[PDB]
Formats: sequence, C-alpha cells, structure tokens
Amino acid sequence: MHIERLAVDESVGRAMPPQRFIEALSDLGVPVEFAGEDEQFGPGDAVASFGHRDAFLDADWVHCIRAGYDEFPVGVYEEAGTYLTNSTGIHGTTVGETVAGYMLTFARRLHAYRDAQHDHAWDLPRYEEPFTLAGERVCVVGLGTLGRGVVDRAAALGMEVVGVRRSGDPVDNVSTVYTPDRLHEAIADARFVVLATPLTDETEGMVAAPEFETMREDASLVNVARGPVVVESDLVAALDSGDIAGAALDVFSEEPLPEDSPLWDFEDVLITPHVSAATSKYHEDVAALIRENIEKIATGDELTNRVV
Amino acid sequence: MHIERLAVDESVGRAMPPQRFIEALSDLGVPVEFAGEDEQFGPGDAVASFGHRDAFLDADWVHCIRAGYDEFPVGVYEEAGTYLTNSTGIHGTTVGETVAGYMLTFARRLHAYRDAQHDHAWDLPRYEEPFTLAGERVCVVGLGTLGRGVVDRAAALGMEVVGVRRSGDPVDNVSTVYTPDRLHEAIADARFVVLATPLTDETEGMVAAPEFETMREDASLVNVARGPVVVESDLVAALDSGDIAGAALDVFSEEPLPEDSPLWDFEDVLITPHVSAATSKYHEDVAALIRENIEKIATGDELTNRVV
Ligand SMILES: NC(=O)c1ccc[n+]([C@@H]2O[C@H](COP(=O)([O-])OP(=O)(O)OC[C@H]3O[C@@H](n4cnc5c(N)ncnc54)[C@H](OP(=O)(O)O)[C@@H]3O)[C@@H](O)[C@H]2O)c1
Ligand SMILES: NC(=O)c1ccc[n+]([C@@H]2O[C@H](COP(=O)([O-])OP(=O)(O)OC[C@H]3O[C@@H](n4cnc5c(N)ncnc54)[C@H](OP(=O)(O)O)[C@@H]3O)[C@@H](O)[C@H]2O)c1
Ligand SMILES: [Mg+2]
Ligand SMILES: [Mg+2]
Ligand SMILES: [Mg+2]
Ligand SMILES: [Mg+2]
Ligand SMILES: [Mg+2]
Ligand SMILES: [Mg+2]
Ligand SMILES: [Mg+2]
Ligand SMILES: [Mg+2]
Ligand SMILES: [Mg+2]
Ligand SMILES: [Mg+2]
Ligand SMILES: [Mg+2]
Ligand SMILES: [Mg+2]
Ligand SMILES: [Mg+2]
Ligand SMILES: [Mg+2]
Ligand SMILES: [Mg+2]
Ligand SMILES: [Mg+2]
Ligand SMILES: [Mg+2]
Ligand SMILES: [Mg+2]
Ligand SMILES: [Mg+2]
Ligand SMILES: [Mg+2]
Ligand SMILES: [Mg+2]
Repeated sequence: MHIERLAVDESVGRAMPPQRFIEALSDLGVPVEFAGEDEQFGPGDAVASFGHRDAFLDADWVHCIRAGYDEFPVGVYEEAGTYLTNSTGIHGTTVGETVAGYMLTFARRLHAYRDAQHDHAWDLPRYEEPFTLAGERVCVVGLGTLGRGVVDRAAALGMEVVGVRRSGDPVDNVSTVYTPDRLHEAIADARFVVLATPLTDETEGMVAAPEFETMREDASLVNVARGPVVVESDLVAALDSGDIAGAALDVFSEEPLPEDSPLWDFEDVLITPHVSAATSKYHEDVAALIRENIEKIATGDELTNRVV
Repeated sequence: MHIERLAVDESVGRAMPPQRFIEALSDLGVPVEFAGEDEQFGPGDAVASFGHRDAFLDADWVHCIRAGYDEFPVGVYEEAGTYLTNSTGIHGTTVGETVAGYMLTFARRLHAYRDAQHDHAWDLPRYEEPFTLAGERVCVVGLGTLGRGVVDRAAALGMEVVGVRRSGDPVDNVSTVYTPDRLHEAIADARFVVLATPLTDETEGMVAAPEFETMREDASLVNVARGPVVVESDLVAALDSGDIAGAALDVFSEEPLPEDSPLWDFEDVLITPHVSAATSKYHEDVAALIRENIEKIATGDELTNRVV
C-alpha cells in the first residue's frame, strides 16, 4: 500500500478527543484529517476508528483504536482487500493498575469506607473483613497484554499467580499455565479470578453457573475483558446465593449497564464504566501504533496487530 | 527479670477481639489473663495494652500493641523502672497495601466510580482525569516499617521513589533519601506525599500551609501516621483553595473524625477510620512479638522494640 492520508473517524471521541489525536500525528508525513459519519474513502486512505463503517471498505487500511475487534466484520475486510489492525499491546499498564486497584480495594475494604464517607460514619470493619493480597491466589484467564499487566503487578504484590491461555505456553510470573479445557482446575482455589480474554466463539459464556459453583465462596470475579464472556444473569444469581463473594466489573453484556441491573446494588460489586484502560495519554499511545505501521507500510514490512 | 504472668488489658479490644489474642498466646508458658480497667499489678507482671494506665507502673514490663506509643508517658516509665515495648515491625504489608490502594484509587478514579455506583450512573471520567502510577513520583516521609512497606510497593508499580527520614541513611528502593530539614525539596515534585512518621516533638505540625504551598497542585497527601503530623485546618484550607488536589487520610487530630469536618465532603479525599493496618490476623502478628520478648526476657537478651 501507498498511504496518502489518515482519516480520523469521529467515533474515536468515545475514547479520546479527536483533535488531540490528530495533533499527536502532525509530523506523520501524511495529512491527518477529521472524518465525519458520512465521509467517503478511497485508494490511499487509512482510517482510525472505534467501530466499523461499511464506507471504510473503500479504504486501504483501517486501524481499530480498541484491542477488542469482535464488533468488526473480519471476513468482509478480507473479501474487500482492506487491511484491519487493532490496538492490542497498549493497555497493560492501565488495566494492570486498575485490576491491582480492584483487588486492593477488596482486601483493604476501601469501597466500604467510601460508602461510609457519604454517611460521615466512622464504621469499623468486622474483624474478619480486612486481609492482605500478599499470599493470596489469583487466576488470570487470558495471558496477553491485559493478563500480563495484571500478572506482573499481582506477583510483585506477593500473590500466588496461576492462569489460562489458548496455547498453554509458559508466561513469566505465572506458576502454572492451564489450557482452556482446564478452567475449573485453574479457578478452583483462587481468591480472585480475572478475565482478560477476547470475546470469541470459545470464550462467549465461558463463565457461568458451573464456574461460580467451582469458585471459592470467598472469591471475587474481575471482568475487564468483554461482558458476554460471563453469563451475566448467572453472575447475579451467584452473588445473590453466595456462590462467590463479589466482583469488580468494567464490562457488561449491555453497555451502558442498565439502571435496573441488580449488579449496581451489591456492596461487594465494583462497577466501572468500561474505563479500566482509560488514560489521559491514550491519544499518544494509539498514535505510536499508527506511526509504527505507517513506517512498516513505507518499508514493506508486515503490519503490527494485523487481524486480516 | 522473672515474668510470672501476662495480663491482657481490656483496651486491646480496640484493635482485636481479646479472646483471639489470649488463645493465640496459649503456648506462652506463663499464664495469660484478661485484665479489666481497675486491675492492680506487681512484680513479675507483664502487661499487653492499647493505651496507658498508671496501674502498669507497678508491673515489670508493658507491651503496647500499637506501633505508635505517643500516648504513653515514656519518661515516667523510665523513672518507675518499668520496661516499655511497642509493636513496630508488623504493619508493613497491611499499610503498604492500603497506601498502594489509595494511590491506585486516585490514578484509576475508582472512588469517583464508586460514588456513581450509588446513583446507578454510568459516568465517564473527564479525559484528563485517569492516569497511571507508573512513572509518577512519590515522596515517603518516614522510612521505617510503614514507609518501607509503601516504598517497596510503589517501586514495584514503577513509581519514582524519594523519601525523608531522621538519619538520612540509605533505604532500598529509595532513589534519594533526604533529612527532615530538606522536606520542601523532597515534596516539591511529588505526585504523592505519604506520611509514615511517629508523632514526636519534631513531627507535630510538620505538614502545614507552607508545605501545601510547596506541593504540586495536582498532588495528593496520604496520612497513615498520626493526625497531628498535619495541621488539619491548613489541610482543609489547602483543599478548598486547590493548593493540593486531594488526600487519603486514615488518621485525624480527633478520632472519630467529627461528622461536621469538611474533610468528609471533598470528592478527592478518602476517609478511612484508622484501619490502614487492619488485618484478620492481627492477634497472631502481635502474639509473635510477645512470644519473642518473653523468651528474650527469660534469657537476659535485648528486647525487641524497647522504647524505655
Ligand atoms: N477497557 C477494557 O475493559 C479493555 C481494554 C483492552 C482490551 N479489552 C479486552 O481484552 C481482550 C484482550 O486484550 P489483550 O490486548 O490482552 O489481547 P491479547 O494480547 O491478544 O491476549 C489475549 C489472550 O487471551 C488468550 N485467550 C484466547 N482465547 C482464550 C480462551 N478461550 N481461554 C483463555 N485464554 C484465551 C490468548 O491466548 P494465547 O496467548 O495462548 O493465544 C492471549 O493470552 C480484548 O480482546 C478486549 O476484548 C478490554
Ligand atoms: N493504623 C495506622 O494508621 C498506623 C499503624 C502503624 C503505625 N502508625 C503510625 O506510624 C508511625 C510509624 O510506624 P513505623 O512502624 O513505620 O515506625 P518505625 O519503623 O520506627 O519508623 C519511623 C520512621 O520515621 C522516621 N522519622 C522520625 N522522625 C522523622 C522526621 N521528623 N521526619 C521524617 N522522618 C522521621 C524514622 O527515621 P529514622 O529511621 O531515620 O530514625 C523512621 O524511618 C507510628 O509511630 C504510628 O504513629 C499508624
Ligand atoms: Mg459492612
Ligand atoms: Mg495475605
Ligand atoms: Mg496472540
Ligand atoms: Mg507454565
Ligand atoms: Mg513479561
Ligand atoms: Mg462457589
Ligand atoms: Mg463444582
Ligand atoms: Mg442501588
Ligand atoms: Mg503514568
Ligand atoms: Mg528506628
Ligand atoms: Mg548517622
Ligand atoms: Mg527492604
Ligand atoms: Mg535494590
Ligand atoms: Mg515543629
Ligand atoms: Mg524542626
Ligand atoms: Mg514547615
Ligand atoms: Mg501547592
Ligand atoms: Mg480538584
Ligand atoms: Mg458529605
Ligand atoms: Mg460526586
Ligand atoms: Mg544497644
């Protein structure tokens, strides 16, 4: 490909101010231009976007500004000869930190204290409530950029770490790596189970009633992956019945999470609005990927994070 | 020194259920007895207590179950020939985790999300709000058990770490160690300033209006030491004026914090009720210290954590 222009779809506004991103790419060597909803594309065009538009199939290359590309019609890009790349590789620090934050919140009871802060109440925990992450077990399901960001911070905090990935291959700081057919073994003894997989045919509904049964009654589920990896109604039922203790949830089967979801109301559920990867430098972090792939295109190298 | 008995002052209940502590000490090899507020003491008596009682001055040895002994008349113990020990050395993991939790809460905006959760509101942060601890600077004031617990976790999360202590001597994971006369130099460029000193003559009112002026306007104060290390009214004024961004506060000039304190109402203040060191295993942690010193007393060895 010969790229002559980078179009910035308005949908990037869902994660970052489009003008900040445009400005980050001012010395890219092609012009970088805001594109509205009904923009048309053609030869020489690269497009950066949150989601898919059929108009993009006229372009040479679409870069999805998310790691997750499950909302893109991948087979159609192949057909059209349009390259598609994603933003995997940039969310390890942000998500890793958020997840460390969730686990420390539960161990140290920070969320209960925040609730009491609204009441101006000096409410002391029950003696058995506060604990330390040091010496506790975490199972990280998915061991890529997100999962490793979680693993490394968990290990540094003194946690025991196991995990699950497709290949079963070793991962630094993970004591035992399981394949997905051994999910129950992986999750059974864990104080925290963290979900960091893409949404695929295989992962959809992976965590359901039987998994909540297997999990320790004192355990918490963390979902920073995609909502439908979990059977959300089963999660509610598990929380109600005490099959698990709680959950930190950044992603949901329907987003925004509807007001009537029971999930909002559990004391030991943390709801976050799909922001575990949020950062005031997202524009720069995505721009780096674009610059990298422009240089790879320019020199005939294989594209980074090429989906199809 | 012949220790014939260990009295467990009822005040230990302020930190842990006394029966759990008593049972933890069943192996001690002297009798272990509960002591009410009017008990009298004599030769061969050891006392485990939260607070001071003049009655203890007839005992041989008092073990304070807290790290902070600022509420004990140390000069009086010396005159009376009563040994005083404290519980420093056991709070590094708990407080270190809590402080990591505070910092991650602020970086990842978890407290704001929790507030929104009460209202079933899917409220996205402002773009500029979320950040990462990785690459940010923390200044830890006090580099003992608490300070090192903080330092080690901050460094492992990728923070730049400087600090302040009395002696100026090197501390692992602290890039620059300042003496207390260089406090302003130490705090000026820090995103987080953590207080982990005892309450002493020198530390009382250490952090006041001029320190808040010096601090970055985007910085947060963390106090896990003692309330009076900070001039609390100056903290309120600094928060109101935007001289600093916020604070995580576990300790206060008056505890419980009065309901009418302005500190409750700042979005970017976390109030916790003197629980940064709370743990369901505190009884075991303190019992270990008692066991160690019982032995050391019996054998004429130097006591652990001897104050006077
Ligand atoms: N804001 C957010 O909440 C946020 C942000 C970024 C990403 N995400 C989500 O997180 C997903 C992962 O992102 P990433 O950048 O970490 O992707 P990545 O680096 O490609 O890693 C994906 C990991 O998932 C593993 N995996 C795939 N199928 C699996 C299965 N059936 N069971 C267990 N593990 C499986 C892969 O295994 P192998 O390594 O063996 O192939 C790999 O370790 C994205 O697709 C997106 O949905 C969410
Ligand atoms: N629940 C809670 O919030 C909680 C729990 C435990 C303790 N605490 C409080 O935290 C305090 C510290 O406990 P710890 O176990 O860490 O004590 P520690 O191990 O004795 O350490 C005290 C540290 O403070 C330093 N220090 C003393 N005066 C100072 C000054 N003027 N400026 C800067 N640094 C100074 C000392 O310096 P040198 O090492 O150079 O002498 C030492 O590094 C306790 O006294 C207590 O008040 C609070
Ligand atoms: Mg409660
Ligand atoms: Mg622990
Ligand atoms: Mg892969
Ligand atoms: Mg392995
Ligand atoms: Mg690695
Ligand atoms: Mg279960
Ligand atoms: Mg089962
Ligand atoms: Mg509600
Ligand atoms: Mg950062
Ligand atoms: Mg010392
Ligand atoms: Mg010296
Ligand atoms: Mg060390
Ligand atoms: Mg070192
Ligand atoms: Mg002074
Ligand atoms: Mg002075
Ligand atoms: Mg001063
Ligand atoms: Mg200032
Ligand atoms: Mg502000
Ligand atoms: Mg209020
Ligand atoms: Mg608010
Ligand atoms: Mg000596």
